[PDB]
Amino acid sequence: DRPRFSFSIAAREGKARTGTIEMKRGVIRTPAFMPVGTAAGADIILGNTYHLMLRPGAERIAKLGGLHSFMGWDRPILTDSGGYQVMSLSSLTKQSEEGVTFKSHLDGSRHMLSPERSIEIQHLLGSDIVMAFDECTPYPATPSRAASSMERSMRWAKRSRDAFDSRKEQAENAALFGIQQGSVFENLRQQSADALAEIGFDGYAVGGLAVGEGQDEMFRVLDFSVPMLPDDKPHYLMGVGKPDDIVGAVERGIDMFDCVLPTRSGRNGQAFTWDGPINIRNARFSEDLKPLDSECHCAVCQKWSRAYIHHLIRAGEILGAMLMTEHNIAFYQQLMQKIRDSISEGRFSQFAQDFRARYFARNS
Amino acid sequence: DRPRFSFSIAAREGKARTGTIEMKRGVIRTPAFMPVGTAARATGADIILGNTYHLMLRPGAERIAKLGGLHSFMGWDRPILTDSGGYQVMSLSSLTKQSEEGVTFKSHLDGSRHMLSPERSIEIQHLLGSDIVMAFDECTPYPATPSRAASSMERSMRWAKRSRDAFDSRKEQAENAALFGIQQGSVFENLRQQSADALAEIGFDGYAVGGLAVGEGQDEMFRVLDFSVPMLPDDKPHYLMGVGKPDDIVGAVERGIDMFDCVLPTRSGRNGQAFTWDGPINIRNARFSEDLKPLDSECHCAVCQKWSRAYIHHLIRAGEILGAMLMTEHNIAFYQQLMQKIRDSISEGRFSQFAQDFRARYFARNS
Ligand SMILES: CNc1nc2c(CC[C@H]3O[C@H](OC)[C@H](OC)[C@@H](OC)[C@@H]3OC)c3nc(N)[nH]c(=O)c3cc2[nH]1
Ligand SMILES: CNc1nc2c(CC[C@H]3O[C@H](OC)[C@H](OC)[C@@H](OC)[C@@H]3OC)c3nc(N)[nH]c(=O)c3cc2[nH]1
Ligand SMILES: [Zn+2]
Ligand SMILES: [Zn+2]
Repeated sequence: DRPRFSFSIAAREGKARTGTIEMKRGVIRTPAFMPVGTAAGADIILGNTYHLMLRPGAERIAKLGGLHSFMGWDRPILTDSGGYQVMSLSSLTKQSEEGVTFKSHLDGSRHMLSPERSIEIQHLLGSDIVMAFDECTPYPATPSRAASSMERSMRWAKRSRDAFDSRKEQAENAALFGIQQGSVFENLRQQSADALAEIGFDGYAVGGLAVGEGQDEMFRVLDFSVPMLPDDKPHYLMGVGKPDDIVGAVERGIDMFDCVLPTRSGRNGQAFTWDGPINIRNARFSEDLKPLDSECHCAVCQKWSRAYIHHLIRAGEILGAMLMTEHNIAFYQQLMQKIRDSISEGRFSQFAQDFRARYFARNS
Repeated sequence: DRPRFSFSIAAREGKARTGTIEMKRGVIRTPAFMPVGTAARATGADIILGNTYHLMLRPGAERIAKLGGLHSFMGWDRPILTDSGGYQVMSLSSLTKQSEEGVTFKSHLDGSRHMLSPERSIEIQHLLGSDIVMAFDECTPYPATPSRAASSMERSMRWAKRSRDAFDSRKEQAENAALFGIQQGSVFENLRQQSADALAEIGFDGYAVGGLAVGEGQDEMFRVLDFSVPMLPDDKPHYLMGVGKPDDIVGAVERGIDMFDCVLPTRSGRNGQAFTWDGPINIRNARFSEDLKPLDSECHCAVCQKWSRAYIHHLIRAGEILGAMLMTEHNIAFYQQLMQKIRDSISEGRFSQFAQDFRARYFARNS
């Protein structure tokens, strides 16, 4: 009944788009924020493949029914390829054209990542959207280093395509995304996009960003990089990001987002609100009887005041960071919905202006 | 078959004791460290703990009861101890209305309101299916004037009697669980003696030393334990709430403590601190980026058989939450290994030597 992977765009404004990705396990409304999944509202959740590879192991995840039964989640699941850990854990890796081997453990165990093995692991995880095994080029990088890195990733992208297509069950029920690299350099971005389009992918991710370059540099790279990708295919900005990062990226053609800030902020005493992020540990909140956000519809905001959460956190009650995290996750979905609504109305440019004016005034 | 609650002392050295607490759900080897339980062997604990105040608010004591109590909630058939809320009475006092009846918390944005009292606290701990129940007390804030410490301790002692009666009013709880009284009095010796006498007049299966590990410092805490622990019944377990660092545990055992709890193993593991026999290490230090050794060369835990300092250092630097999970899993296991070496050394008559050796190696910091 449902298609394997059908991306439809229902409304546009400037470079921004809103629409749906239809898959066998459900519909993904775009622009989308995709939260990190955990072991047992968003349309799709994510699995940290490298993490699951080590704990409890991809084969064990497979034997217990894949990530859908592992996370109690019957809707789509996207998995990364490991290309980010290829960089972020590079000091523990031996890297070559064949792939990436990690340092042997104290028990003899050894893990390796390659275009073939990464697609095999993501298949074992039962993921619905598979990412090519790439390398997230570190920042900053010389044009020479960015070029060799991107070019290797593109050869890895072709191997990921073949490895995905070599498995009948995976090729007929999942989808494959290519990942554009090239650091901040326009000619290399164009090379990667062309190389990805020559191979063919269901969706196209903009990789190698949100690695310390700053929002101004990131927006500048998206300005020329997103229009290099196929316009009739989803655009996924990996690792992004702050709410204002999300809004500006949507302005530049991104349909899919992921990042760990909702949980990382909630564990560090930071809550996202329509008036900007607040540091709940600040003394101004010690007697603030308002919820974290006066408009938020999440469960936390219907029950918990800033004062209560501020004292929970000051008192060492871990429940306080859990409520902050639960609010931040829900706030992110509320942001994406308002984005989708405003594009559908033809008022996205006005929403982005109003969002920024209120988010940066910080009248919390 | 098994008794409700039987504490046996198998060996002693100075004020230190090792032995067993026997309960219907299993044996607790003492001195014991009791880790925080969550929702579902040399590193294994005999009893785990429930944050009653947390569970009261999420998901609720009644809901925990309907799903089979904390034993099925945490997938744990061995004993479970629950706190009473007396610490949150202090730590969240700015959100409370306190009176002789009990402690009422600030109403929520949904109309909901939570209150704690000696009667309701024992009722909640019963609903949680707890095996060891703590009296509803008040952990007196530090510092405190002698006047404030006195009114606080005396209120807690009246609450302790109400906790006893409320515990005894429920036949199933009274026949299958155990009740601990909590000594207060801040750092003041005369008040500690009043609290002990008052608790022993009432009668409890075990006696906790409350109101410590609240910022007084190890030197002050040891000074209070010097006179406070011998005020308690010698043939009953002694539980030091909130303690603590490994060197706090060793010194407390030297002064007669049989039971410990604290969140430092998880709090340290989430902040990049691992406990080792050479003292704590900050895994984030660059010295560990290529350190091929495990966190600790002697540790028998699962992490130390597989994971090097170098790998965990880079996991944490790379933002991989798995790094903090391994640090945490090692810290929890090291804690049980410390308690075992403590129990072994008392049984051998060598605890005083172990304590000297432990401190010499732990503080030299030759990691
Ligand atoms: C922060 N800036 C950021 N993160 C990039 C991730 C990783 C995304 C990944 O980020 C965490 O893993 C580490 C998340 O795990 C907690 C994953 O969610 C499960 C998430 O995978 C979708 C990239 N992944 C690949 N394969 N390639 C990239 O170029 C790339 C760029 C990123 N920038
Ligand atoms: C840090 N110094 C510390 N913690 C004291 C706790 C609470 C222990 C409690 O500490 C966390 O709750 C807050 C733990 O939850 C995460 C509880 O374990 C589940 C644990 O309950 C046994 C005390 N509790 C009572 N009832 N009375 C006390 O006098 C007392 C003294 C403490 N000192
Ligand atoms: Zn909220
Ligand atoms: Zn270990």
